[PDB]
Amino acid sequence: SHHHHHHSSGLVPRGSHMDVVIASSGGGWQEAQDKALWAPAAKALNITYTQDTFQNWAEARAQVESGSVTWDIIQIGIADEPQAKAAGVLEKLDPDIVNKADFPPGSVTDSFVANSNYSTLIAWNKKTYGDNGPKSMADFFDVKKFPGKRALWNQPIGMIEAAALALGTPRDKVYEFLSTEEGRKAAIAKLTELAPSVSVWWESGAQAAQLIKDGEVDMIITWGGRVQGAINDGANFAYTFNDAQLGTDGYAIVKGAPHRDAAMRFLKEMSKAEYQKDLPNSFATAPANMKAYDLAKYTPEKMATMASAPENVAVQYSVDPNFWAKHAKWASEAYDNVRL
Repeated sequence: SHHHHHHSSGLVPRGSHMDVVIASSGGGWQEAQDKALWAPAAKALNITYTQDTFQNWAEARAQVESGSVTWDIIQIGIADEPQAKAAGVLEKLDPDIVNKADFPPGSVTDSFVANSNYSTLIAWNKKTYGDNGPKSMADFFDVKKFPGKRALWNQPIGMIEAAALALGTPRDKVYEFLSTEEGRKAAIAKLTELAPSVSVWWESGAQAAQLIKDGEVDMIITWGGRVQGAINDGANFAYTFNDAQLGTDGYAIVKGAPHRDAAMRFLKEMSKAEYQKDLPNSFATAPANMKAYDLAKYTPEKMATMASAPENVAVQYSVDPNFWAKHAKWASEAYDNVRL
């Protein structure tokens, strides 16, 4: 070349050239994955690993584009999977890595294995409705049957789909309905028709949870763990997984990973039921491997709270990250107009 590829850090590298590099968001989530999945799976395989942190998948794209791939396994969201797969950032995983049958629909791809699941669900104020709150997207969108203050996300994901389900669309045909210009317009028109009754467009889960606590909303579509966290904090709220959107977090191996073969062994191992079952012990999440439930032995009351539980998976629809990859531009500006 015509420039330095490396610079003299008078430091002796701490790890080994056999250490698989695994990265996530840092903090408690990374400590939780490490204690539950990474450290036990590594001890089992008799391999070694090092931890790194990152805030966006685009950082891995930069490594691939530059030819400086230092990470092996990256912890991303299913939302980022179509974009990263199309950009040549992710390595295609081995066929037998996992059995899709052990995981909810759309949570496993040729370049992505899920580690956890969450839900965007309907919650309501018991002070307003008691036990008789909205128990579907149709009920949530009915200002005649259920009058009151609605709170929606300021982002369109899960919201346009809620409008489509409200229009009578079956859970399994949500993205078939939204595949046409006619269906997309109908869904936005439904949001507009409800817009006057929407008192708040919440920005973050921390804000959403504080609103549930303070009794400022009559009903809301937010993340389950925020609603459940606030019921535990003392909020007089109730909720349902009926018509909720099942979301996914997981792992991918970076294209040109220095320890590609070892990272593959490590990913196959940490996805096992025996490691997955310990993930909710330290963090408010649901394991993606449902075989983990044979191992957890939770109470019926505990089970009803889990996003990935068979009883709750059956009443949900999985997010289509490919739909959102294709229509993210239209959706944003169409939804922005509804809020304003």
